[PDB]
Amino acid sequence: VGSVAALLTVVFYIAAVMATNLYGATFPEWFGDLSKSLYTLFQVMTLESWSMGIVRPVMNVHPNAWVFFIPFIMLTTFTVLNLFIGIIVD
Amino acid sequence: VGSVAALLTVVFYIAAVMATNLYGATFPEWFGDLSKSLYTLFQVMTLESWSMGIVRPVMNVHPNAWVFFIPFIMLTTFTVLNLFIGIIVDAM
Amino acid sequence: VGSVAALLTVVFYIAAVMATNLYGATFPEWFGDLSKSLYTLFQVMTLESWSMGIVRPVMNVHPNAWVFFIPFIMLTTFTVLNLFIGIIVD
Amino acid sequence: VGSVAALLTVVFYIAAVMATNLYGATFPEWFGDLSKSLYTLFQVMTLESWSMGIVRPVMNVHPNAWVFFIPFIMLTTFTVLNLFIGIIVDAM
Ligand code: NA
Ligand code: NA
Repeated sequence: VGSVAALLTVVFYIAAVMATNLYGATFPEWFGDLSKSLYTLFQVMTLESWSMGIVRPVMNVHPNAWVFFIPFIMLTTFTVLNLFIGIIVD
Repeated sequence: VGSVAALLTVVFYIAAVMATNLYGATFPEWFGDLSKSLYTLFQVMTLESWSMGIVRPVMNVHPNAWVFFIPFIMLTTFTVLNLFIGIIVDAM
Repeated sequence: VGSVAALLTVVFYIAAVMATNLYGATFPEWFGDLSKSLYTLFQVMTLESWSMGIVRPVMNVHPNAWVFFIPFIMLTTFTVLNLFIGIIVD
Repeated sequence: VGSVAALLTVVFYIAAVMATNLYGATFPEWFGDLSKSLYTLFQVMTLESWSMGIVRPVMNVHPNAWVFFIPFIMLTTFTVLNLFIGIIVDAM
């Protein structure tokens, strides 16, 4: 549980630095700075408007952006599910 | 299960009083009164339009509002998941 | 599993008859007929746009409509979760 | 776990070929090619905007499209849930 929760903040800082870098100058509202990018990656993590709201407009500028966003989900939405199950078991 | 379900209504009254207070006069549609604030915090709890719909417009007036909304989710969306698992366990 | 799956179709016919009746003439796009009402109650069941999309516009005409929609969710989104767990166990 | 993960990519190729075929010429933005159709079926799989965003506009042209989209969900959103549970079990 402890080793998993730490890995999640590490993955969330590496993606939040990257999302600010790649889609910063192009999408300043959602990917302006690290904090802006953290808040928006979390929105994508809870699945809220992930595709139609953020993931789709970004592809219209950066067509390959799905390589960033789809794997992040297949990871973060698995991790959190595994982490929460770990809490109940322990 | 009983001790958890009661804690959920307590957390939902403390946040519903707070959400009406902080974002009331500024966002009367979603945070006008306790009932309005209860219904909207629940929308945030089920994750439905949470960010793009409510959480984002509120930050454009109250930039720190994320300190209220992100923790509420990391709590209420964990509690309900743990509560529902508790029901199934206390049956088998 | 069998006794639960049958209860779900029964609850989905009683609500689909009711939703067509209450919010029919007022909201014909989403609650016109039984089938229209079934499809829309399912959208509410998967939580997709449930509040901002359907539940909110309906309250602006029928203020108490939340008494119909919130309990339906606390039931159908629990039932399906319990049913799917039952399949994996059996 | 291995036999389930392979079945998921097989179901996702059979639907992605079909979605491109049926709703291609009519909905080129979301169902233009196999890749476009894969990405959009996945959006439907995670439930994100599934109904109000994609499933509803498509029915206004193809009224029976719900026969394609509702079963896909009752399958893919069950499979992934069962697959993820299989991973946790094959670890403890
Ligand atoms: Na969701
Ligand atoms: Na959503």
